[PDB]
Amino acid sequence: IATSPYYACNCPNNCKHKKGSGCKYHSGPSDKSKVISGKCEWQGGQLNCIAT
Repeated sequence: IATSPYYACNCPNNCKHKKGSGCKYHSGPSDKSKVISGKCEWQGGQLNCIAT
């Protein structure tokens, strides 16, 4: 599963994804975590994946 929402959408770490681009990320301990769908959105300068 994709890493944190911040890094997945972040440009310096992932410029592939831009605002409006779909994205996913796991939010839980160990493998027990589950991939959460979402969309990349700017938080005033940084790209973060916002799970809908």
